[PDB]
Amino acid sequence: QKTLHIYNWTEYIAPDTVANFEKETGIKVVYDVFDSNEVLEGKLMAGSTGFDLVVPSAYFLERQLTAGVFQPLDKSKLPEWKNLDPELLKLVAKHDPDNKFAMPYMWATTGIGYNVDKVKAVLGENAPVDSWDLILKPENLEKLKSCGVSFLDDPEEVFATVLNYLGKDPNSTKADDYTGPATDLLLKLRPNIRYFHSSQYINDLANGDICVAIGWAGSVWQASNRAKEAKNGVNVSFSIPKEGAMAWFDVFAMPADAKNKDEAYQFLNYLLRPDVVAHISDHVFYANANKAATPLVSAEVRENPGIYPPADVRAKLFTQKVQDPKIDRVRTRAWTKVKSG
Ligand SMILES: [Cl-]
Repeated sequence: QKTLHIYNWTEYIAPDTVANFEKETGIKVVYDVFDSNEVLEGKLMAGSTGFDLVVPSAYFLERQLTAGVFQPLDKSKLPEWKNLDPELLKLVAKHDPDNKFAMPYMWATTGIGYNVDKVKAVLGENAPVDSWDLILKPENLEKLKSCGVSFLDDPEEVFATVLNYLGKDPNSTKADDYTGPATDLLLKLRPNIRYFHSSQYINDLANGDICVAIGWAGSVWQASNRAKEAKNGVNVSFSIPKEGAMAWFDVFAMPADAKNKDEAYQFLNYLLRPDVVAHISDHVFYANANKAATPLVSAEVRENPGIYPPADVRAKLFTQKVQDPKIDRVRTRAWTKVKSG
């Protein structure tokens, strides 16, 4: 019997991807899901996970290439590797030099999801939906409070977004940037924020319970699609603001103790087939990292500049850099202070 154990995010594959793979290969796939990066990182560090393929962020990969948690990918077993977009390979390479350990899977940004009609009713037809001003100017958030404002419960992404908005290095290494101006702004915004949570805003956007949220692009586009299918009239959109936004990349990686490597390479090369990953993007509303696949993606998705942004927008995106542990503890303490009154 041939088997393959995969650990991926929830709602990060097409409903029939695994079934199609099993039919084509005769491999028994055990597909498990996690809903938070803390759960994944915890298992990876403990080792002996029993997984042949896992889906970490590229950022986490850099923090583990010296630890040897993953093994290098044999490109000779991945003949369709050439389909991957070289620009995205370069960005991932900043965490995984020479792309030795990770295969780029999907990527997106952290921007603003919003209810089109409610924002325009509160702030006017000319509401600054193309700017972080929509959600980071206190005067605007005070008006939007009643219709619901949510932020991610992710200090790393939120502080980097605030720092960039203030004109500072989004990956600032100065502790006082976090405890001072970044915290000062967040505390001015806090009384207008309904909650900090990294998933509840999907359904709340789709149902009309919140009007503006900091969120992951594909999660917001999923909310927009859920609202359409519900025929409730809720019109959700997403913005990569003009001041820039954090871009991030989820990748497939192979733990060093993977027990079914041959099956894992079959699955990776399966994902490299243009129609396979294009079909996933069609369902999850995330851009994949496969350049050959882009023309096969549904027009509604590939033509959406909030999913596949053009060159001018991509040049405004920043990626997360690793920090010294002191800065990590500073961000955690400051985040608790922001959230607690
Ligand atoms: Cl990343």
